[PDB]
Amino acid sequence: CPLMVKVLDAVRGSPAINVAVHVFRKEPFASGKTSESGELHGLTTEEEFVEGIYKVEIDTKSYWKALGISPFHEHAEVVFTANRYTIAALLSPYSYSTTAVV
Amino acid sequence: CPLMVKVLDAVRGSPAINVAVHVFRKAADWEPFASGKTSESGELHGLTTEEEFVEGIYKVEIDTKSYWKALGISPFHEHAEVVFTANDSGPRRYTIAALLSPYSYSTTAVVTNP
Amino acid sequence: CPLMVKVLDAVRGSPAINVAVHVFRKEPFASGKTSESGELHGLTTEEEFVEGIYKVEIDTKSYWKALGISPFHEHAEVVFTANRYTIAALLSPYSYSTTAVV
Amino acid sequence: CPLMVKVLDAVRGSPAINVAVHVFRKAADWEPFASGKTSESGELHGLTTEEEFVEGIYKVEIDTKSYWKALGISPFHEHAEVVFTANDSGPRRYTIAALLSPYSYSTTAVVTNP
Ligand SMILES: Cc1n[nH]c(C)c1-c1cccc2cccnc12
Ligand SMILES: Cc1n[nH]c(C)c1-c1cccc2cccnc12
Ligand SMILES: [Ca+2]
Ligand SMILES: [Ca+2]
Ligand SMILES: [Ca+2]
Ligand SMILES: [Ca+2]
Ligand SMILES: [Ca+2]
Ligand SMILES: [Ca+2]
Repeated sequence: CPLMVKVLDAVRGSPAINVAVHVFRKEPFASGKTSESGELHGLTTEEEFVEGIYKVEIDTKSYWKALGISPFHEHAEVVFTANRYTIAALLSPYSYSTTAVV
Repeated sequence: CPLMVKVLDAVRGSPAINVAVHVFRKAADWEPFASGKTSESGELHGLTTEEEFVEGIYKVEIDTKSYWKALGISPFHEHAEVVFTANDSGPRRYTIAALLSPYSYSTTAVVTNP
Repeated sequence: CPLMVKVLDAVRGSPAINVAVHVFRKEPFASGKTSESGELHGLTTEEEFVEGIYKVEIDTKSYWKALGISPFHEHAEVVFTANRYTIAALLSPYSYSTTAVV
Repeated sequence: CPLMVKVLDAVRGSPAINVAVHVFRKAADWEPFASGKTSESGELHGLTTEEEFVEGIYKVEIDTKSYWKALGISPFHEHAEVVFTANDSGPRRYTIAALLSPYSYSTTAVVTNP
């Protein structure tokens, strides 16, 4: 619904599957794992998702480790003010980029 | 210098000048560690020293919100926040590079064995 | 079908709508404009899209100009060997990133 | 130096060392212009001179394919290819920064008025 996360792997050129994503609000707010498409839907509802400051934390360290690759970061963490959001994240072992589509 | 940060601005085509950078450390058991502002080349040298930079989990937070607001631009992110374990197999030098846009950032690390 | 392009704007946090995308093969091969979602489907067919070397050129200069913003690049150009492809591009006035999902 | 290129490797956490960079120029009417390889810091200074770097449309191509293949990694892109108009309102200095991964790259420009 109102909040979606999508994660891609820049080394293998694939979606990042079964990655843990935790969302906090300024406080745990929503969480899940990415699908076979790298996407995570169903995180929250329009009633629950009010304006405020949110942190999306993607567990990139566990992802790389599962592949046998040593990663730099503990996570990709993404902190923004909410005022239809997709958080996109593009992962490499020593880098990440992230954007918001609103 | 064991921890350097370099920040560029994708909207202006320039270094990101005078952007605040805060570093925190999480101990084996989330403490302020060091902070500074980027120079006219967008670089921040002198945050810390070999003697102070111990093993741990470090968070580097770049104050993107203040930077964009001071330029008259609408920032999405509160800050850009790079979290990594440092020095776990021995002392290393770390450069944290960040490229900023109002609704996106990218960051990478360069790690060298002194 | 086999080739899709998606374009996002990192300054406004929106899809990049009505952007011209030209695809070449090593020679014009396919082209179109992005939709309201920043997406361009229907570029080619599975019969047409053989293994080879392709260039996706996104007309980022015309996009920024339409918004009243002076851009650095003439285009975002993306050259790869084909051997289900999404080319994703994330645009700012002086920067772009691009990835492939295969 | 009016045209500098800096390249980092997102897989290894290092500069991208000894990567070939070719520059071409399109005239008012797609000519080789200059070329070099990145240093041990991932930087390429000395591509050109004030006197040679005229107005025009320039293409900087970074040979990502050779670089990844030499490291035993599967590259998607043939090369990373930055195309821009230069010097149109007067001489400027340009830094082209690129961050490489096997299936992705990002690039930005820093533009300064000497
Ligand atoms: C976040 C990001 N960085 N560089 C690029 C390219 C992207 C990107 C662009 C377009 C669609 C996407 C979907 C998921 C993940 N990332 C993306
Ligand atoms: C972190 C990052 N994302 N996309 C690119 C391009 C860079 C980059 C590459 C090379 C040198 C740099 C120096 C400072 C900041 N960023 C960079
Ligand atoms: Ca909940
Ligand atoms: Ca200063
Ligand atoms: Ca240790
Ligand atoms: Ca065709
Ligand atoms: Ca050298
Ligand atoms: Ca002119």
